[PDB]
Amino acid sequence: CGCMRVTYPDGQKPGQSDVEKD
Repeated sequence: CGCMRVTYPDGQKPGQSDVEKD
């Protein structure tokens, strides 16, 4: 939550998207 989007180490690096809520 908050106006951020850190993400998890989804494998490592799917384009430098990753999954998270906030």
